[PDB]
Amino acid sequence: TVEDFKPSEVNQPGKLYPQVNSERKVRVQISAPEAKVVQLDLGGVKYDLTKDEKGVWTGESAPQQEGFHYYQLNVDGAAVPDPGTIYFYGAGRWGSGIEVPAHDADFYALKDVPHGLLSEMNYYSNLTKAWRRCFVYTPAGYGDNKDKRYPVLYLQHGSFEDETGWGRQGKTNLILDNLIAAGKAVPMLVVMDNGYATKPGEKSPFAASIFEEVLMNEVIPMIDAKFRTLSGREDRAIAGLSMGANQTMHIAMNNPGHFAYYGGFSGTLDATTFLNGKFKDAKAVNVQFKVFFLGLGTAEPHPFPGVVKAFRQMMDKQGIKYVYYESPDTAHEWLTWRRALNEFAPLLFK
Amino acid sequence: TVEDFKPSEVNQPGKLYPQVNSERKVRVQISAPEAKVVQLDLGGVKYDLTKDEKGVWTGESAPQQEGFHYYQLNVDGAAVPDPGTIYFYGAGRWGSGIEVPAHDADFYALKDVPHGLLSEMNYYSNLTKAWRRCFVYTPAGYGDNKDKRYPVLYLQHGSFEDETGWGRQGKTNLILDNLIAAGKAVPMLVVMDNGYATKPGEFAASIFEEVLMNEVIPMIDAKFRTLSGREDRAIAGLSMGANQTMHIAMNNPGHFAYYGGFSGTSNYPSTEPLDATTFLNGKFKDAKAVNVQFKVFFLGLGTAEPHPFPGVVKAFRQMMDKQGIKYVYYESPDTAHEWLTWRRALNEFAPLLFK
Ligand SMILES: [Cl-]
Repeated sequence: TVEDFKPSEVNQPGKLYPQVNSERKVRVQISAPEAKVVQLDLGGVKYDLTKDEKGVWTGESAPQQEGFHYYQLNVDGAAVPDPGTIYFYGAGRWGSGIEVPAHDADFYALKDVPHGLLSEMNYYSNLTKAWRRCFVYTPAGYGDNKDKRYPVLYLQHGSFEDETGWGRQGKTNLILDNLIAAGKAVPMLVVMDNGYATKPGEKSPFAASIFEEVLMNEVIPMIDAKFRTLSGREDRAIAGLSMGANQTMHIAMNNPGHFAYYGGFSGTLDATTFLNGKFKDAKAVNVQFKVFFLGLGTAEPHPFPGVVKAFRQMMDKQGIKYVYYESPDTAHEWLTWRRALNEFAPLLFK
Repeated sequence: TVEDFKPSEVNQPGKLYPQVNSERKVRVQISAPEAKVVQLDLGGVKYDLTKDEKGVWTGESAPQQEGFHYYQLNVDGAAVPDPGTIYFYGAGRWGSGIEVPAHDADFYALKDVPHGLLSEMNYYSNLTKAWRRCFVYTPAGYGDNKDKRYPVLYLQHGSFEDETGWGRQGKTNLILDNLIAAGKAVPMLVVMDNGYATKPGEFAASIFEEVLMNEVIPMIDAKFRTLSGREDRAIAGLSMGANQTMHIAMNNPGHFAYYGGFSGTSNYPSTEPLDATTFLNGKFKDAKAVNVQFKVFFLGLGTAEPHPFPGVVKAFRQMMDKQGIKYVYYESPDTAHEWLTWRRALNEFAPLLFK
């Protein structure tokens, strides 16, 4: 392995490991002097670490794709976070992640530009009878012209993630900070809620979702009431990744009077029956949407490329306009969706 | 042991352990089929868990004091977070914490009241030549009242913590939400920064005072609708932060009219008598001037804090009493040098500000 390893940007303050080298290999290190086996569990592959005389374990992965990857350590059967990194919510857990620098990483860099606030908002939902929480990005100049109003993008995570995903893993505030400062995107709010919403009684993962109801009756009215927003349909966009792409498509198509932009990133056909035949009327769709956007990673596994393919095929045959973007050499992971957002946001509200 | 155990409120979604019973015992569980020894390190005590036939380890602590406690697991030598909990920054790491329900926990509860925003703010410091981050609480009515302006509390964490502490394990936004809604505290901003600040390229000397006075406060007063007079600005901290903010307050009497010291004063770690003439550059020499400077001077302490914190505060208080300098004193019953003590101190301190 090439020895130009450096601490990742995900490291806890003062922690030297994990590290990444120019081969995009990840090196982890942990002290466990009584352990029999210690492993790095990354990219669906287990790597055995090697123990030195002092009982310190060190090892490296094979080369990783650029960007962000969840991982964990295995210590004699214990699946645990790496004490070396900050933690992220995904795969149904708070756990470790590693950042492997990308060639285009500058578009989500922390730059010397005006930075918008990222705000936590707690609210009670009468529909779910539970406490909820969303995060809201306001652009840097939001506090300048106090008569000015802004459009809003509602941006949703995937399965087994939560409302913190887009803001942390997804670097949404930095992407928009940069796009806005560069004059590529209109100043906008971004609202990130939790796509899990069920009726009071139900805890089952196959229970019916009422996220559409929550977004339309509790979230959006609250945002438009509490922030200086433009609340017309041409001022409101919706998008999501994976499960969230499907959710937000459903919401957009069911509420044509309230969204004029849709973005489906790596979502998971007879236009007469599909989605209650909402794609039947090709003219109605093209009229609703100023922007209908589809995103995919070139390295995504089955079934995501197939899903997007069949969808485009239906679109093409129906004469429904859409924009399509492919993230090179990324899979069903966060860099794909960082890039999708970076390509999608500049199309909005123009 | 009373089998009263229920999932803690710090558990990750869908995780059954850790759990707490009515004895305030903490039960943890983790699967480690090949492990030889798994331990719970909590309250300064290591408890050996027991392994069952499915490779799963379970064990429980002694009764804990009420409130929030940092902890970790040990797995065959590896000091690791508990996969069962969300994580907190403290003790120099992101790691586990347990919440043992307090009898008065209602005051930091998530209640059906108007809720203010907690905002992340990133900024570059030319004094430290580094990127920094603070968190800002704005009151629930901040947006509704576009012409209204608000006073500001600057609130600092302890050693080996950071700008997220007061907001997360400190529950600052909920405490203020509740106090403000209850009409007990004036609607205010709370600004939570990182007490660590050093010169570029530098146990190094702190320049946090310079960063706070010359970069943060001007930034906040420039970006938010604040009242920016000394009588509209308060400062306070816990442990190390109590020390730092005392230094800052006494050096900058023309910018602060309120100080709060939670489990810490600047004579730390000494428990010996103070000389007002020389202590802290004689800033407490003129008792009359100090009494005029401060509308509120607040000291907090847990009744179960370890040596030397009680002795440190006692010596400071005796200095104060002798000088005839007034102060408010609050004791948190049955808590030590930990976050519930400081939650309670904020709850008592905040209602005294800007009145
Ligand atoms: Cl962080």
